[PDB]
Amino acid sequence: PKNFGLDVKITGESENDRDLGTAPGGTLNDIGIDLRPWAFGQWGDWSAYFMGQAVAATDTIETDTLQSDTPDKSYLAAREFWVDYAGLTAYPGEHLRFGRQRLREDSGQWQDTNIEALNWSFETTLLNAHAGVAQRFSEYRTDLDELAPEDKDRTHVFGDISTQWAPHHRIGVRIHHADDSGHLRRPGEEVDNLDKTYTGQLTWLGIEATGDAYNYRSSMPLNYWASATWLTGDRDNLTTTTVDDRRIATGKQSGDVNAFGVDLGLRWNIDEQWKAGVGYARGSGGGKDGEEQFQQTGLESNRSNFTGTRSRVHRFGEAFRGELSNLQAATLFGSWQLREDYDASLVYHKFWRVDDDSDIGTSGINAALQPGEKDIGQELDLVVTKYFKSALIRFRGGLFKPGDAYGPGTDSTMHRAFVDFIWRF
Ligand SMILES: CCCCCCC/C=C/CCCCCC(=O)OC[C@@H](O)CO
Ligand SMILES: CCCCCCC/C=C\CCCCCC(=O)OC[C@@H](O)CO
Ligand SMILES: CCCCCCC/C=C\CCCCCC(=O)OC[C@@H](O)CO
Ligand SMILES: CCCCCCC/C=C\CCCCCC(=O)OC[C@@H](O)CO
Ligand SMILES: CCCCCCC/C=C\CCCCCC(=O)OC[C@H](O)CO
Ligand SMILES: CCCCCCCCCCCC[N+](C)(C)[O-]
Ligand SMILES: CCCCCCCCCCCC[N+](C)(C)[O-]
Ligand SMILES: CCCCCCCCCCCC[N+](C)(C)[O-]
Ligand SMILES: CCCCCCCCCCCC[N+](C)(C)[O-]
Ligand SMILES: CCCCCCCCCCCC[N+](C)(C)[O-]
Ligand SMILES: [Ca+2]
Repeated sequence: PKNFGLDVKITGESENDRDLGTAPGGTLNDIGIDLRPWAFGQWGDWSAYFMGQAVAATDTIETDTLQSDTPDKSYLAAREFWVDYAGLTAYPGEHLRFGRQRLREDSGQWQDTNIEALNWSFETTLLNAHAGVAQRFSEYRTDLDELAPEDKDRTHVFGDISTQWAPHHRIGVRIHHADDSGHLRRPGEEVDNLDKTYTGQLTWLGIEATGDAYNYRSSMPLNYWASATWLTGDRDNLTTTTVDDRRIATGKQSGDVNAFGVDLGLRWNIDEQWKAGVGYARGSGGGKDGEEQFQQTGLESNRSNFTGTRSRVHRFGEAFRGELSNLQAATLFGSWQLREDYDASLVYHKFWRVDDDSDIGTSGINAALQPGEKDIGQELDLVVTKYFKSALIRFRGGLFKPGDAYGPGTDSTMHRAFVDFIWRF
């Protein structure tokens, strides 16, 4: 029985320009402290949990590798607050959770965030199923009084069902729906940064096959992941006049969304220390008003253990932070690990634009794209970790080289590096 605990973290973030010299800001070389006290109790079928956050930094630096963690120098936050009930069935892996909680999916491409949700979890040796509802109402932070433009009035409903057909081999289907209840800006009106750009309903229907894809300790000399997703729905996009400094609303446009996302990967377990492999991912692009343009839920971190280590790496570069939106990416990787002691991960990515006249999903780059050019760029990552006997010291960095899609006047190279010192009580 463990009731209280505290997580002390010391983050060192260094990021360079983001907009690659096209706008003011995006540069960081700052240090910060993160104290996360957590409470927990359990009474029969019931259990309750709370986690707070206290952050004091030299600037607005990132303190965790989550979607809710993508403002003033210091802030207090209500990280997690939930009540759980495991008395619905006689199943040990079955439980219903209500409140702000972490929604986790192993690929991190669907859900990996702390959000207000009612999530029903069912886990057995043979079958795993999860069904829930989620919506953002507040950031529960002292420095933020307004939600993200995309999170405001966005209601989610998700379902997972997967079976272990062969030992270490899982096949499953996934469903997600995001409904936008928002209000768009009127022609003469002003459109802000925290102001909405789109409305409409989007349904995701995916199929995923795994053979110890995110399991660092496997008997199998080869590991794989294969995921195919079909995005269907409609959208109400606010057109703008970006040329004027204020960027006024003007009109809007409608278009049905019919897109598709694919993600393949192969890992080679050379021995119990050395691992390597290839990855490929494509998010459909083009069509009128982004008709064939794929997009993700908005609850994704795109972080996983695809490299074959305890450490979680960003699937589409730590610096570029790729999203499967009009994006095609080739991936090479290599990892090393000693005992429960150390681990390293070296990853290389080459990015492409599916449609040369439309935008790409980038969670780390804020630069305009050159029309008619598909070469986004190439990235190299390094994740190094030492574990303490229970903290860890970790370097997590990416080095992005902007290609032909980012015209002259943009930086030759950009980075995003982190040094994290955690100590859990
Ligand atoms: C273009 C689509 C063609 C449809 C065929 C799909 C075939 C996909 C194969 C994926 C790699 C092989 C997986 C092998 C595997 O799961 O091991 C079976 C083993 O565990 C049984 O004991
Ligand atoms: C939307 C639901 C939110 C629920 C709030 C989360 C609950 C807050 C803290 C979790 C720890 C349980 C606190 C209850 C308590 O103090 O009972 C005493 C007992 O735990 C002694 O250890
Ligand atoms: C006791 C366990 C609670 C589960 C209750 C069952 C909830 C109903 C359906 C579960 C499917 C997952 C939800 C996803 C969904 O249906 O939305 C997609 C739908 O809008 C397609 O247009
Ligand atoms: C063997 C190479 C492994 C790759 C290491 C990845 C580390 C990523 C970024 C390092 C940040 C420190 C700045 C280093 C530097 O001087 O880069 C110059 C220029 O590219 C700035 O973006
Ligand atoms: C910015 C700090 C983040 C980096 C973590 C520090 C890890 C340092 C070196 C990793 C390379 C592995 C060498 C250590 C090793 O395995 O041999 C020594 C002993 O076996 C363990 O003490
Ligand atoms: C390699 C990644 C490590 C990031 C580097 C962190 C440097 C600490 C910056 C503190 C100095 C900033 N200042 C002047 C505002 O205090
Ligand atoms: C060197 C700083 C001391 C480390 C302690 C970190 C906790 C900082 C709490 C900040 C909360 C204040 N705030 C933002 C609500 O006004
Ligand atoms: C360490 C946890 C401390 C408790 C939670 C503090 C967060 C309060 C959120 C309300 C902040 C007020 N505001 C400015 C957003 O309106
Ligand atoms: C990518 C390989 C495709 C394999 C398809 C799965 C066939 C296994 C037969 C289903 C039986 C499932 N089970 C274990 C619940 O009985
Ligand atoms: C990034 C490319 C993928 C790495 C491929 C892994 C290399 C295969 C292992 C060759 C080792 C030879 N051996 C021991 C089997 O004889
Ligand atoms: Ca800049």
